[PDB]
Amino acid sequence: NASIYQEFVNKYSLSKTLRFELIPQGKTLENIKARGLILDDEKRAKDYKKAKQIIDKYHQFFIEEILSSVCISEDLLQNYSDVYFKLKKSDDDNLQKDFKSAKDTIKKQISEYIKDSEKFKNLFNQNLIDAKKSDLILWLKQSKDNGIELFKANSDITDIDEALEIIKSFKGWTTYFKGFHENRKNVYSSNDIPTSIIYRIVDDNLPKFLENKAKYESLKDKAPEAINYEQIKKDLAEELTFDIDYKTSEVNQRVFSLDEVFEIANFNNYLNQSGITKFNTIIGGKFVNGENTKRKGINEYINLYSQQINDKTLKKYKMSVLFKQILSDTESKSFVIDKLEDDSDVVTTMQSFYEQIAAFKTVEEKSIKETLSLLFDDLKAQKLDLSKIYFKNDKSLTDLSQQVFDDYSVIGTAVLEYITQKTEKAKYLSLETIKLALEEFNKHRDIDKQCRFEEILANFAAIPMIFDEIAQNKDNLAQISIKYQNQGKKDLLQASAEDDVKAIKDLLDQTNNLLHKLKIFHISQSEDKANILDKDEHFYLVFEECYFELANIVPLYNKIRNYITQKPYSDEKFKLNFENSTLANGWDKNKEPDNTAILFIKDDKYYLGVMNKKNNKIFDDKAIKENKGEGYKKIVYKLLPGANKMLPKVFFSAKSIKFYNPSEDILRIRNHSTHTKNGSPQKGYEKFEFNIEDCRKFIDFYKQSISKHPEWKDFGFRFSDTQRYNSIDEFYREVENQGYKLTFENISESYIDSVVNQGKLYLFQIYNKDFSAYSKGRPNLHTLYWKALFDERNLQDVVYKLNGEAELFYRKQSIPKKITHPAKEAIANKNKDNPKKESVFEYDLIKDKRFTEDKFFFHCPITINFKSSGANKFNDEINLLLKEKANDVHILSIDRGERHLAYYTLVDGKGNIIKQDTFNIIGNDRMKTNYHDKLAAIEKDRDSARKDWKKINNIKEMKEGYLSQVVHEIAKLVIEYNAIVVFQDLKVEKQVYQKLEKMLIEKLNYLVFKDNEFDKTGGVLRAYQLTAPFETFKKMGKQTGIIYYVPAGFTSKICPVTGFVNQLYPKYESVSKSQEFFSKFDKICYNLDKGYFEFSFDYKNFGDKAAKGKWTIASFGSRLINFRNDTREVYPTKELEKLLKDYSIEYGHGECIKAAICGESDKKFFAKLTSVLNTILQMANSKTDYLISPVADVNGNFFDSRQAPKNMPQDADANGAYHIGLKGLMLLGRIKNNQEGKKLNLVIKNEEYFEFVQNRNN
DNA sequence: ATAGTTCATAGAATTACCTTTTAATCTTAAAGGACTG
DNA sequence: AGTCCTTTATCTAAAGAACTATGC
Ligand SMILES: [Mg+2]
Ligand SMILES: [Mg+2]
Ligand SMILES: [Mg+2]
Repeated sequence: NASIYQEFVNKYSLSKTLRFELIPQGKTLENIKARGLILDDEKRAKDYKKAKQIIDKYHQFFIEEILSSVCISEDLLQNYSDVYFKLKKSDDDNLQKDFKSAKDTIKKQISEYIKDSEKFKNLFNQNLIDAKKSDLILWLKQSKDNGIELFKANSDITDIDEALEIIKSFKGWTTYFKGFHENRKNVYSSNDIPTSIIYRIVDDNLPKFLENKAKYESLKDKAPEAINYEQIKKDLAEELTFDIDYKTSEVNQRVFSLDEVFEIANFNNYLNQSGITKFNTIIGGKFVNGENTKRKGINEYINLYSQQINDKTLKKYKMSVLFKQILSDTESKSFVIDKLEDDSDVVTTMQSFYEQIAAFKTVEEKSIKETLSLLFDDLKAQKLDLSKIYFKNDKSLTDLSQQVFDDYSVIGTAVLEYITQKTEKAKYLSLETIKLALEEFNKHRDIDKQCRFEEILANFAAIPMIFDEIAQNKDNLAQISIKYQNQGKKDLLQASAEDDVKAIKDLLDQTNNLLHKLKIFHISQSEDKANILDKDEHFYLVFEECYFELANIVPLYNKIRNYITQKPYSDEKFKLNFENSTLANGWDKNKEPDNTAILFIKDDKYYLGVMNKKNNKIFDDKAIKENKGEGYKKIVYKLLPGANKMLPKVFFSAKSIKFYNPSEDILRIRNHSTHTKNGSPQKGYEKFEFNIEDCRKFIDFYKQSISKHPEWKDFGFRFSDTQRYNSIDEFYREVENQGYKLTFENISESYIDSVVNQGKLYLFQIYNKDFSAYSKGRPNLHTLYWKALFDERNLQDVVYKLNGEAELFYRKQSIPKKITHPAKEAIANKNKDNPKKESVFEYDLIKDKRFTEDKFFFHCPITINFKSSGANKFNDEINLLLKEKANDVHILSIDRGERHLAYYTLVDGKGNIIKQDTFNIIGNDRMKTNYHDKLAAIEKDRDSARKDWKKINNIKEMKEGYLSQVVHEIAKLVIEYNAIVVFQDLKVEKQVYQKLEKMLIEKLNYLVFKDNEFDKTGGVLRAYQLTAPFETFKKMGKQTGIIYYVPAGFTSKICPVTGFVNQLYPKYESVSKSQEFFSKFDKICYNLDKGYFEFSFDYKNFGDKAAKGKWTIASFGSRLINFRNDTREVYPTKELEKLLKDYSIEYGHGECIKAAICGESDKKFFAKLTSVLNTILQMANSKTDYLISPVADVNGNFFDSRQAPKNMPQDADANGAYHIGLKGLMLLGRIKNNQEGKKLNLVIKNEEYFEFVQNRNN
């Protein structure tokens, strides 16, 4: 009963962070509030955000200027380009080395250029914000003297002066920014990483540019007239203006030709965000206020011309936009709507609009309602001149048809063949041509099904009622406006306002719809002075006045939509520093005065004390010595981190180098770094080849120095024989493994009490619900990990290790405290499976109680498997174990279907189903829960409410919850049955399946069973590790640890015993084709003994080349068919008896029917016979559900899911999972025969799958 | 009867709101820089 | 010497109802 995974324990390390609540103890909270630390930290969090925004501005300016200045050699770009296109069609090593060379040369030029700048030197050091005496202060000051306002765009920072005060507010807090500076270093890093502007230029934007150039030349080749050069030279002249032509070095500013912008040297104009925006606008165009139609870009011209000549080939030439430059926060060249700030904007602007509509009067001094009703009544009457009023020939006309005639092309076809009874598309079509066209249309076609002009006119005559429909909603809207007219509330986007919001939208929607109905008449002012059409001038006068008034909808609709759908602003939590910028940076004893955070253990409870900055020596040696007592157990923490950095730093430092006294030999080894393979040499020195003797000499010097070190001796290092080391990193591993020690000092309760009472110490209990006195149940895994940190059994040989850089947070009360359930009153139980109908409690229950009050929080990082390195070649070790233990492994295959979120079959090595069940139901013996219904309801809620401007909440969390249950079920199955897990290779449902794969991988990184013993496999100290860390969905491939991924092909409709799958798919087309189809069968004969017909064939002989194999299918069994009279039960053998008797084909003696079948010439015969064959071939029969097989097995048995053995699929879903598991079986066999040193092949092909699945029982 | 299609479909842009995955840095004690005593 | 605040050291690795069509 021992798991085959028993040895897969303590395999590799990983980092985790545990989260707890901090409960202030004693007079701590009152002292905190007495010094105002919390509010100060809120202020500091906002000020910190602002400071990062200012520094970010400085970064942006620097990037812009330095990239403007950069000029890449045209020869470099040309070289890169030639190698880059040669790489297409050829993988030569010479080509990849040359490409690496060119790319790296360009990268080096840029990198060196920005590194040499004056402003880069001071970018990440303290001189930026707190000059010892700042470049930031200087730049801000110049920007003020130059009268240029940087912070105009954002609300939080008013002006430059405020930025000065904010920067100076961090006078002594530069270290507080170190992490941030790291992030900013990633912006300029010369390493190969996506966060670098060098990477963004060379890896991202250069290939995209060269691709756009290729597509452009090719576009001029295939479609020269596709793009209108004069037009883009006019519209985009602004974005086509460049200072320098890098091809000619000419420095004069002018608009460039598209030929010039795609000059390779002119790529030097697209480096920074300004050039990127220009280029991307040349591609995408822009909107301009005061222009009716948008200014077209290249891609628009390509699309339009491709649709003009009806050639989708041009699609391949659509150009890609350049990615943004990093950090750049820049304005768009296209028009940007203004924003409504709060609810008062919404209600007041809406009211203003609808009242402006109500009060407006035309030239004729009639209301818009009366005016439109008059115009459309006169139009219904035929009083107006139909030749002088026109519909826009665009989509609006189509929508008119579909609105009245239910078919969109009716009008367009009608005029189209009206002309027939080289015609280019007109912009407008007069109502005359319409009327005549659809009249002739009704004359040329069946009368009863026809479409009349009076229906159009009746639609336009019915339009005016929409105003009446709008009035009532307008007044109740007035009520809502009374509700929301408050100036700064901004709570209209709270979910609680849903109803209201919907109402608002409804109103707008109505009006919006109205506008579009009238849009068909409106004549946009797009300027073409060629032809002005003669029109009824009065009709269009009053109309265009009304429509111009109603067109104010679209800005209003956009502004309201953009405000309402915003994500609500919730304060969330902020970092508590307790006046210390290095608060939780490290737990080491020697760093206590600096980091001021200390851990205690009292009784079975844990505590975090934070020393007040003023008195940080509260716990120094003297104080622990004279306060030694039985109150609290203080943790003393010793760590030697980054040995590869720490040892040279300490031993070769200017301070102590004389003390450690390294020989000139060791100095040499260090200078040329001969002790390392790829280590960094000392600056100014040349890296020299690795020498094992130098390595071991350096290791000996390290041992001597450690034993000479005043402090580090205390670690009690036990080092391997230095001759055993083949590389310095094995020594460093032993150093870091043993350089971590946790011991405790006992401190009197009276001293702790006095030092908290004095406000010198801030004491918190580290708490989660498992530390309550009432908690009798299994604790959270994170509670077990936390406790394991300080456990003796862990301290003797450390697996759980405490990390520095913890953080503390404060979360304000988010929700008003509401007592949902008063005490002593019975509460209805939600689970219908619950034996207990209701429950009563002695105490109150408050919904979301934790959010009803302010709270303190502790995020503590830890390292698991501290003494193991990271995962390396994990799949190979898994596969070794599985090959060794192949006899015992089960296959747990998981499929997804319409009926189940996840369905699984457990199978053995022989193909027998041990277990088959659904993951829909999760529960104990007492209760159970079905998540399928709940998930369905979620998916409905999304799509429905999405059109209500209603907030969707926590659907992904609701899915991941369920999944978090099923990963536990799977883990249990896997350990219990020595199983590997097999998934199908891989819209929303699919995403749930993928999320299950990812969360299962992560679960199996570190697998602890709560009931297992602390020191035994599966327990806290010995956790199964059955997968490596998740990387990315693409990188899952075919195997992640004990999880494998197989193609899903042909797992649905296939016989479990014979592996038969229907590839015939016969359809009736003609008598000739039917005779040809039935002639190709080998033998169609009747079995007297068995009592059914038999069709024997070879898939080779039929149309599709892919199919193969000999088969004999039988008419045996029942079948189910659905039809519009419900479903009925058909017996194809009897049906065939009827058909053959009707045509006097004699099957009674068991003769062969093929020739007879092919001899008939009647359509009904072959139609019905092909139908019978089709129903026979139908394995999946669903009542309006079971699986059946037309192929007999060795025993002459036909598989029937309705009555089937335990080890066979009992339904179709289980059949799909079962075949997933059969592909898993193939994988197991390959794993079993895999040889050492040879790569394992996990790709399954349909041929291999069909051969295996057909021959396993045959 | 009955036997099949549609409730319009789709492309190229721009703006806005919302959402997601993915990829980087760190999860440190102690030397150094200044200054004070 | 004592302190506070900042900078430093640098390995390993590889659907369902309605409409359309007569094919029943
Ligand atoms: Mg430049
Ligand atoms: Mg529990
Ligand atoms: Mg809940």
